[PDB]
Amino acid sequence: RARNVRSHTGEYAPDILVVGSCFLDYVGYVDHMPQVGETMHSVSFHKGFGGKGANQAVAAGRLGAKVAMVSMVGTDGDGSDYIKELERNGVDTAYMFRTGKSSTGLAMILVDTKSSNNEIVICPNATNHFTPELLRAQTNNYERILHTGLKYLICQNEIPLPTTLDTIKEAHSRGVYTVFNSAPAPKPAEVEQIKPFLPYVSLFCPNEVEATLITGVKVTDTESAFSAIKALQQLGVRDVVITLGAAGFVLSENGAEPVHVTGKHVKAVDTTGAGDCFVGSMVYFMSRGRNLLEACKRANECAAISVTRKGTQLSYPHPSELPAGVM
Amino acid sequence: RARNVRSHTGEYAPDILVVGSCFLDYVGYVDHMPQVGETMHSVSFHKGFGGKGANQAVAAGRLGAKVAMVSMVGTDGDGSDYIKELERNGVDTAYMFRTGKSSTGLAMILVDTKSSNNEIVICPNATNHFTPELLRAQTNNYERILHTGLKYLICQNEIPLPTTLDTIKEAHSRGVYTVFNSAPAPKPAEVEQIKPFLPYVSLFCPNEVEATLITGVKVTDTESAFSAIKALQQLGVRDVVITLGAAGFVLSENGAEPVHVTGKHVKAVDTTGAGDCFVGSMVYFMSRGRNLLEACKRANECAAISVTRKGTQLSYPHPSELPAGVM
Ligand SMILES: Nc1ncnc2c1ncn2[C@@H]1O[C@H](COP(=O)(O)OP(=O)(O)CP(=O)(O)O)[C@@H](O)[C@H]1O
Ligand SMILES: Nc1ncnc2c1ncn2[C@@H]1O[C@H](COP(=O)(O)OP(=O)(O)CP(=O)(O)O)[C@@H](O)[C@H]1O
Ligand SMILES: [Cl-]
Ligand SMILES: [Cl-]
Ligand SMILES: [Cl-]
Ligand SMILES: [Cl-]
Ligand SMILES: [Cl-]
Ligand SMILES: [Cl-]
Ligand SMILES: [Cl-]
Ligand code: NA
Ligand code: NA
Ligand code: NA
Ligand code: NA
Ligand code: NA
Ligand code: NA
Repeated sequence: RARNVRSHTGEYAPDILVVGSCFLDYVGYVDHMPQVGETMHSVSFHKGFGGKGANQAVAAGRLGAKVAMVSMVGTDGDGSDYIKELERNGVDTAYMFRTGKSSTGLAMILVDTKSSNNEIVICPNATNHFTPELLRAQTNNYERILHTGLKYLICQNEIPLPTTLDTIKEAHSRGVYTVFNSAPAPKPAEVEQIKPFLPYVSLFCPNEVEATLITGVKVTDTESAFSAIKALQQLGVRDVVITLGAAGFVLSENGAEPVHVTGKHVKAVDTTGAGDCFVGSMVYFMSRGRNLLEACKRANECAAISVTRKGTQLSYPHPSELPAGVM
Repeated sequence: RARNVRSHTGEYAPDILVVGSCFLDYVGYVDHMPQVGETMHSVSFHKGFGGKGANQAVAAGRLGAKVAMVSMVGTDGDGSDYIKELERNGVDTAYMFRTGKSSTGLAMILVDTKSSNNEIVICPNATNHFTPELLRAQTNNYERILHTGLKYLICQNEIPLPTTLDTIKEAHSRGVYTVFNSAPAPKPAEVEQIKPFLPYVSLFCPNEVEATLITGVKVTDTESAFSAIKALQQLGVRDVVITLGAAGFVLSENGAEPVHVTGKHVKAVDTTGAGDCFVGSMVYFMSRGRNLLEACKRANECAAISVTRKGTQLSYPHPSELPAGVM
């Protein structure tokens, strides 16, 4: 067994539960993108640990969060590598499910360094089998993973949507603070199904695009983002945060006047996974007892630091690396 | 340890040694090839076990060969998966090397079923570090892997060329029968380095293109294949076999009059890895004491069965599938 084991006495039960995606990133660096029919060699290759779910759990885990990952991987070596990597990043793996019928989810990523361009084929694989019915069957209808002591749920939109919406509803009904990062951007049919579950979303935390698609409010800047915030309170979301890249974020705690905090000024070398860093860091700081604005201010600093280095999860800070006054 | 362990006496020492490549094949099925900058999902995914070295060892292992794979893979789960798969296909893994500094070799393969076009990026990864110096350091200057019992070495051209050439020379100097399948096709500077090593090759087994590049004879058919055989005997190769796809193969055993045997008449579904199947089968049948012609007739039948099914190693025959008199 690679995975963690629960106690009979609930003594390692987490503060934060992440129900979402784990994907291996197969990154081939190419002199050119291949044309139809082409066989070519990479110049280099890098194996990474991705999926927005795992990225968020690892951002929190790296700052010391009592965080557990709930997901589906293979019985393959990739799954075993992911389970150990989560543990080395401070994430509990007791509720990582494994199937012998599917490979671990992965992204096949080609990077042209010269052109900086990317081609990506997502192969969710085992992730496609991470259904509400399997989740229920393995957790006694959510009782094994939604203990009384559970403070936060984080979901994204990189597993089957019904698993995301049913988990958010069940966690909200038990008084868990539910965080939903609607990434990648929901398609029109996904928006129709999300909208009725927004009353169960304690914190909705999209980027500009994702806010635009859910609200119909075109978000390009602060003023429009404040409109999108009001629209999401109307759809029944208690707390709203919208990230704005280098422009930082806007938020509203329980319908109080919006706030803009701008981005940190930093030399951005590689922004990959910055948003996942922001979300996981934000929830970590709220679990330590920070209010939403104090949490998001520090999450903004953590994400700024991540964009100064390559590596997605490898660019997420540990507490010893942070400048004084972040932790 | 997933890998086999050699015994103090060497009671499980192999008849056939394969020194070559192990690549995982990561196959993403797509509705269209990705354009520069595109992120898409696959319609389907398949993980296969490839690399010409491993393909040739597994063709032999599936028929019951006492074969051992010498290669480099990662300490990653993909390396552990390959080592187990080799064992399940009757290949000894005691001299599989593992590096913590590189991933397991792999091919990232995109297949558009509709257009039936491919895009392939080959990531040799750990294979690029499988050097003569590393091999000598790990095997006491080849003593550990070239024991007196050893009858056959098979090499290809899918690992650093100096590793392939030095292994052939050392094996042939010990009275091992050396088999060299110069695939993939040698580049002009690789042809120049190979030619002085041909006197140390017992059996050169190219396809038409490879025979063309090595000899300067334009090989397109039986007649020109026969010319290429003479040119190879002049460069000091003892036994030559040239495979001709659907037109079967030509050979000469040690300067004797060359022989043409045509292709089996079969419904070709997927020819992928047929050549590897032919080469591995051929050497198994010679280890059973068939002469070159008898071994190649049986290999031709094995490769013909393989072209009737998809899946590369999954299409290689077991002994129950072979007509009477082949085994
Ligand atoms: N150039 C930059 N400078 C400072 N902070 C940045 C930044 N880019 C991103 N951030 C920080 O990261 C947070 C999320 O930004 P964004 O949503 O662009 O991430 P992302 O993960 O979508 C980038 P990518 O599209 O490459 O994956 C921002 O709210 C901000 O805190
Ligand atoms: N269409 C066909 N019909 C019958 N036998 C065939 C065949 N194609 C290949 N073979 C068998 O396989 C041997 C090697 O064929 P070839 O060298 O084309 O395989 P290959 O692995 O290079 C095909 P691919 O280019 O798809 O990887 C032949 O000598 C023959 O025994
Ligand atoms: Cl496990
Ligand atoms: Cl990583
Ligand atoms: Cl799969
Ligand atoms: Cl790190
Ligand atoms: Cl091992
Ligand atoms: Cl396979
Ligand atoms: Cl590598
Ligand atoms: Na920790
Ligand atoms: Na932790
Ligand atoms: Na980064
Ligand atoms: Na066997
Ligand atoms: Na065997
Ligand atoms: Na086949």
